[PDB]
Amino acid sequence: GSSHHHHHHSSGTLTNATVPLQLVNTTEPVVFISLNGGQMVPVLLDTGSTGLVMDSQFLTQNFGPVIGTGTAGYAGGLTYNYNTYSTTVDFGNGLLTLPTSVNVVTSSSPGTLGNFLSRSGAVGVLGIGPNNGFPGTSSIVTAMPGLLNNGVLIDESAGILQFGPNTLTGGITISGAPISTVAVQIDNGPLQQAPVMFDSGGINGTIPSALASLPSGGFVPAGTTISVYTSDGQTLLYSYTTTATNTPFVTSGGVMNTGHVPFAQQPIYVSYSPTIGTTT
Ligand SMILES: [Zn+2]
Repeated sequence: GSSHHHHHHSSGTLTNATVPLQLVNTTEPVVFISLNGGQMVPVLLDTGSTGLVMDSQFLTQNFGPVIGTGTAGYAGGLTYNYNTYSTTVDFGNGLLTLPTSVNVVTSSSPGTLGNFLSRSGAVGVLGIGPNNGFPGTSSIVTAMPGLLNNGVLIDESAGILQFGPNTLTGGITISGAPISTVAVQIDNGPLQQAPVMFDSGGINGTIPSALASLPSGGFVPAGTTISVYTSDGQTLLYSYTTTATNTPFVTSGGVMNTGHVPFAQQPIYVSYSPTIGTTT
């Protein structure tokens, strides 16, 4: 499923409601939440995963009894054990969820989840990816009241997250899963059908060797134009030109990861309607 292909490559009666979204170190979208009425804490907005996972420091917090236990991986870089709890999540202005499943890391390697998230300074991952047909695992947004649960508009350059039905027309909409089939074009080459993950935590992104016609293990050369269209090739989702400090890493296999680029460019709506698609 999506989580198997999710990698963060390091280069180094309300219908709607908005909250601040802080961009940290250009690429990291951070929002603040309170768990069970606790202190506001930063979490990383990650469209590439589904699930709220908190650093082990949260074991000191009162989330009630452990309701479940497990082991998982995050973003291809951290292996961890976790406890599951049922607790409320508040985004402020009493925008409060029903109690819902929240995981807390009990041990991890290499290092802690907070250390792994050091680029953002976040202490948890707010995985808001849609996850159709996997009823066990859902974005915490689905536990918001009334129409607030329909989806979230992420607008990094405006500094905002808006819960509820989309209030903008066209734009990019993520639905079904964080991976969808689109068409990808490098420079003025052919449009190629490809699975792509729109991953707001993916930094400067990755592109597979076969798709890019480049050897794996280094970055795409600066001055390379990348354009991503709907699968039919008729509508441009986004385009940019790589730079020496903003360029995807070339992987052997796997799927292309957009990283922050499309989010920095455009408001992107994540829909939780039953339905992986991306439309423009
Ligand atoms: Zn991610």
